[PDB]
Amino acid sequence: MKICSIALVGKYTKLRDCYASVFKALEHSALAINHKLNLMYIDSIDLEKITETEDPVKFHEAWQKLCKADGILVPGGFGIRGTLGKLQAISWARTKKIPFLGVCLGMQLAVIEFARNCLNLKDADSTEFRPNAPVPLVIDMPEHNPGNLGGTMRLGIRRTVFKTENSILRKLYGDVPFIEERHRHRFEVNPNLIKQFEQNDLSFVGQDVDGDRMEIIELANHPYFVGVQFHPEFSSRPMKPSPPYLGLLLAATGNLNAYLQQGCKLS
Repeated sequence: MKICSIALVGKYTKLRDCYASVFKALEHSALAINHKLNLMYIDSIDLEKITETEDPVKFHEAWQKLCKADGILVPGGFGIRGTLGKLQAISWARTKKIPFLGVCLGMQLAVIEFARNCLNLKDADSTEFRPNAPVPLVIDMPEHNPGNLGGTMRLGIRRTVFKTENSILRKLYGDVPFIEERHRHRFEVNPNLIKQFEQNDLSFVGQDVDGDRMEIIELANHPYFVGVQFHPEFSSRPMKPSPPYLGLLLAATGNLNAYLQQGCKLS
């Protein structure tokens, strides 16, 4: 088979049990388009300047892996650790037009990266690990559901509704007006800052049922640059690969338009 190389920019330099569902979703997608998956694991701190100084061999190893990648994935995340590295990975994929998928934290970092470098909102940040942030672009937004005391994390299966008929993800999900996926997050794009994005290339193409939380992003003028707040891994299966992962492997291999034109068989 032809090989597809995908960089997973995360916490470790090898397969850990926290990425098992993620690996399985990529493999379903790979098999479904008759490619062998070569998943390169990159510890995101290695891509940072600090590592160039203290361990340049690791630094150049990380960047070589990132630069040979046909597709780049920033999955759901742990903490403040290696955030700058992930932003650099995202910057690379954006500017070099490499197929990109950001999941939960990876969507949020993608929003922040676009804000800093394409909207010139230089200090745009998440309040999660700096609550006194000047531009609070990503913020703590609990649900307040019936039968509970106080706010809670957005958890379990939820409906995401498409805001437009011109979304590549909508196509890949089989042209339905909404989807149901699993959530585990409390930080959201700040609604006070959404107006800033309207004349620019990053669009919010999916939202929760109430319309307060932006859940899917897509970058125009790029072959495939996608972020989702939910974890699409958890609904992937061999005969129905998770569309966002399928779209990444399709785009990484140069086969996306062909799949659209054959009628999205695997949706």
